[PDB]
Amino acid sequence: HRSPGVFFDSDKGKTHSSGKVLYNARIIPYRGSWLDFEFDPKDNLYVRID
DNA sequence: ATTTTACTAACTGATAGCGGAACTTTGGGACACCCACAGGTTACGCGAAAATGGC
Repeated sequence: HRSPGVFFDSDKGKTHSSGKVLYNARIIPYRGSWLDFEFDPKDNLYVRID
């Protein structure tokens, strides 16, 4: 399985019309909710809980 | 004279009905005081079409 912790990933420039490689960080625990920090194609940082 | 058969009456079993008591079944009640919930979740991805938002 995927180890608990924090993982930094990217969409590899395959979501938005241009390249604009979008970066995200996911905190995944053993038990509990998930935390997501993502960049939008406007260079703003957004948070998602679960 | 004897043997086979048709007729009849009695026995017996099935069955519908009833009695009645036990058994299952339904509805009501309980007066210290108690006063807003979960409840797991998700590492999908893609294309369309439908609903929102921007000025």
